[PDB]
Amino acid sequence: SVSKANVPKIDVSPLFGDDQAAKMRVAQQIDAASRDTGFFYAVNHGINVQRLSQKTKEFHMSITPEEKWDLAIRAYNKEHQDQVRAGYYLSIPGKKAVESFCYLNPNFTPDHPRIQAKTPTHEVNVWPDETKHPGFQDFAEQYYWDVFGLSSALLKGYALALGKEENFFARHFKPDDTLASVVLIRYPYLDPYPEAAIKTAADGTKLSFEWHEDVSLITVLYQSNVQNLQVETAAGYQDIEADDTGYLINCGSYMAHLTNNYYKAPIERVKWVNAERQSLPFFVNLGYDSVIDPFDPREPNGKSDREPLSYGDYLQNGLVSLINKNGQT
Ligand SMILES: CC(C)[C@@H](NC(=O)[C@H](CS)NC(=O)CCC[C@H](N)C(=O)O)C(=O)O
Ligand SMILES: [Fe+3]
Repeated sequence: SVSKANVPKIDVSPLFGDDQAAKMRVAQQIDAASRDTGFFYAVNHGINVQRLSQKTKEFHMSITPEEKWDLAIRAYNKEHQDQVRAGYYLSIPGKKAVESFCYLNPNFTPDHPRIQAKTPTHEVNVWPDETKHPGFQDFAEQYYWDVFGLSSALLKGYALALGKEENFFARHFKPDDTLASVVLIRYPYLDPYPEAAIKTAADGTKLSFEWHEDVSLITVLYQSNVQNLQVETAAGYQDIEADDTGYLINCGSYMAHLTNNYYKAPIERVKWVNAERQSLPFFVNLGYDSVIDPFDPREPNGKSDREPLSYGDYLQNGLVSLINKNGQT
């Protein structure tokens, strides 16, 4: 038997406004979900997710094997040593079904001082030819800023939920330095579906991606309408319902660190489903040198002995460890 996770739908629209009491009522709902299963759906978010899905499908379904090699990250193309994060993540027919395209802050250009300094985790995005993919780069860059704006509002809700002023997290989430990423993931329908691309969990469930905590402050995720995600609870994994009209939100392990685990990073995994679908996360990452002072809302004085952790170090280590543990995607 597999039970179903409680995933409340939260109208986040007050977080864009100036009704402070309405924002507190949003924050209470975020607090409740964050202390329960860890997930909620953000509704009335203001983003056109139909267009996001349409433009993403047009890209996934028209890009050619030649273009994938040309955009491939270093794990698939030794010529591209500077591409550890941004670029194309190839499928391997017969072995690996998933493929994806990841891009970073569009403000990371050769002029940017973090690029000049060669700081880890900063890279200049790579893009297909405009004539072969008309409008794609423009769509993808505008989406980055659209979901950045939603994420900033959500971070105001999380700050208020934890008893802080609304800019406690958002003040570190800035267009000039954010390490946030978008990933456009295609999970294909395949007939036959190669068993080599299916993992078996300890509890017997067939999986496409194994258990993990997210490497993020929060994760802001759109998926098409195919149920696949599960969250771990003490009584076992529970199914998270799909909703292709909203964004599924959860905290990452940076949030758990800084709240002394008061808002835990939920453990999630991806069930194997033989269905064509999209998984489009935005990982809300701060700047390379961002440090939030840990606290513990459970204590009257909010005191935590946890050491402040620089976001860049957290991200570099977390992305490597996730590849080591759950495979190169
Ligand atoms: C569960 C979804 C969010 C999605 N999983 C994922 O995106 C998984 C687990 S959160 N995330 C990752 O592998 C980290 C990608 C980091 C990215 N290349 C970057 O440089 O910033 C999936 O559908 O598999
Ligand atoms: Fe995850």
